[PDB]
Amino acid sequence: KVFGRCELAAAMKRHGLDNYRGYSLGNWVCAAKFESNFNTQATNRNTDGSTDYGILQINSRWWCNDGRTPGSRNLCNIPCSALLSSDITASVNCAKKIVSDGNGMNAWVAWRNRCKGTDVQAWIRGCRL
Repeated sequence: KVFGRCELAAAMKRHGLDNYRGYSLGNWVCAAKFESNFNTQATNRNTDGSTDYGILQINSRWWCNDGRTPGSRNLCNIPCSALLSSDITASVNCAKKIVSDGNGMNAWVAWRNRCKGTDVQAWIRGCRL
């Protein structure tokens, strides 16, 4: 599913991401934009042989099982394919664990390099929230 911007903002808010660990909703929407272009089906291989999955490009090195990332953990206890669903529940629940783990949203390279320190509120401007 390719979410609309406000559509995703509303789903993220419903699942409890607005100000989760102090990150305003626009941070999450911005992160999704530059990680996946709001496409739940996005997948991207990493050089280390892990793969990033879904709207927030969650990495199989630590967070989900894809059966082809040796030595990896599955800290969200899910198949990586669950992160590709039109229903973002699994992605959001896993993202909550990730962002709680000490480095916050710096976990997400696209957030650090494209969202952090910018006017992230622009990503929810106009949305009925």
